[PDB]
Amino acid sequence: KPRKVWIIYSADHPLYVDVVLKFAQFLLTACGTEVALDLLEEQAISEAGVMTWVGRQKQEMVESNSKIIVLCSRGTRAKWQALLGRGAPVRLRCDDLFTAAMNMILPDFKRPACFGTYVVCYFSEVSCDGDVPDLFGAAPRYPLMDRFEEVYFRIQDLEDNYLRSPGGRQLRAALDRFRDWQVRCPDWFECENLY
Repeated sequence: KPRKVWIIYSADHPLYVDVVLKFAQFLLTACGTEVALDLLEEQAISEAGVMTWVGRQKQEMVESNSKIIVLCSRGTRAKWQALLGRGAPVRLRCDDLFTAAMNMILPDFKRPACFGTYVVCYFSEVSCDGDVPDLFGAAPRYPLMDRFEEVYFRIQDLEDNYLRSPGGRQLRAALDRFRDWQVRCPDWFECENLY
């Protein structure tokens, strides 16, 4: 049985969604890791609840000793602030499973035994440390891809080089493309936010 993983993220813009999908594919084609990703299960999410689906993903990871990757970004920051009632609610065009997933995993962060399940990341090219919700507090943060090595170790239970691995250049092209856009359109996030 290959390593399985659940990716949690905020769908901030079609370009960042593509970054996320390319990462998922990199994990599969470069690391032989199976990924639970909401993009890939729209039907299941449709029929079962969104809460039912999120609850089902977490359950499968924890009981199989598999990791939950938290991908942090501009949207995870804003959605967390909203959850805290210290920022307006967010209504993103691409949406909200990140908020649902945050509700689901929340209690785990008063449980030290549960921290090793979570792998807290953000892509340094398009996102920043300040994007990580303080819910994760003292959990290690991995700037990707600078520190993907460490994330790999955790996914594998152990103890720009990825560009030559299958799917690495595609992920990097996706990163570059979103980055250039944030430069071209600095208010990209605010444009994604409806009402």
